Amino acid sequence: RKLATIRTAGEITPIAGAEAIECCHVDGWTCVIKKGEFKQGDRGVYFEIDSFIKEDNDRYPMLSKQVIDYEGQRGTRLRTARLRGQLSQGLFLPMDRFPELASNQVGDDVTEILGITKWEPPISTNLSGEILGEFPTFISKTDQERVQNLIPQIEENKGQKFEVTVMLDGSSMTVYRKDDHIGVCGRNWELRETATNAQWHAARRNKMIEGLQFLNRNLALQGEIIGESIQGNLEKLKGQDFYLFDIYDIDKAQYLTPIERQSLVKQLNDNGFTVKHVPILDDLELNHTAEQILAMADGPSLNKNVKREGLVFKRLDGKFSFKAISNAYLEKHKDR
Ligand SMILES: Nc1ncnc2c1ncn2[C@@H]1O[C@H](COP(=O)(O)O)[C@@H](O)[C@H]1O
Ligand SMILES: [Mn+2]
Repeated sequence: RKLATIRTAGEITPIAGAEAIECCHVDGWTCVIKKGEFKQGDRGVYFEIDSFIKEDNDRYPMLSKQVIDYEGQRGTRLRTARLRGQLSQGLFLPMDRFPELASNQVGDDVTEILGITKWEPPISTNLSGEILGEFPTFISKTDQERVQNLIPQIEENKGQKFEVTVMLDGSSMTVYRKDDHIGVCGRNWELRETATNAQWHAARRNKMIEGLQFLNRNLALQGEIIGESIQGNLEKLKGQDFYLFDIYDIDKAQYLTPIERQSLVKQLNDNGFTVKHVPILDDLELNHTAEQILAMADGPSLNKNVKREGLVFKRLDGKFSFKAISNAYLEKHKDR
């Protein structure tokens, strides 16, 4: 959701050597615009990277040349770009190119009204199993808002403390117990156990079904399956494996705090259910701009010889979380 939102032109700074364009700051994003398209304070529809914008030469002539066939529809995937050393992310169009939003307000999500959908990398061949049912409605999914979209929330949380973990580039995976049922899920579906299903294999490998059966509580262990043939196997692992990053308390419909999650992992491991965790870095006391957070995102991954996709920050009360994706990672890996 909110691929296209009405946002406010922030600081507008010139681009040396290029006089037809200039650099516009939209929340935490930097977005290249045609010169004089906006002034600071102007409103416009901002389209985030990963938006897919169906072909339309009169509304989106600036995307005419990057049109591709994507799930049977012709349009443009909005990706990170660096053109003359200037980072550029997203599309920012003045409001008067959208006469049907004339009465909308700043901050409105105009995604459906504009027909924007989301581009996604092809999901891994062996992570597409047999579906057993919907993703359980009593378990939260694992979406993380971007630090770029959280400027006022980054300031209100000044002084709060955050668990910092490495963001692993795999697939979201959930293993849960609710009363007399234990299932294994992908990002969007609960799956059937088969000999080839990867999620089920990684859950049997670390005995985490037996772990939830030992703990006797309604919990969802949420983590990332990574490894061979999963999103290009950044970490160069052999085989595939699950790395926990969250535990959802189903009965209380809230996530466990980081210390609760580490205590629960401790008791699992200690009882012979060794479930690995995404790498944990130093707790961070928040006193930063989004630019500063974004600058932290680059670094070593689980495999400390590769550059990580980014970092995830989870407040110590478990009630506020976000991710910061490394823009170097986005400029190196075009399928992200
Ligand atoms: N350390 C982490 N904490 C939270 N989520 C993570 C972590 N590492 C990887 N992820 C994945 O990153 C996703 C965040 O959104 P996305 O940018 O759509 O991949 C989550 O849904 C998880 O699948
Ligand atoms: Mn991901």
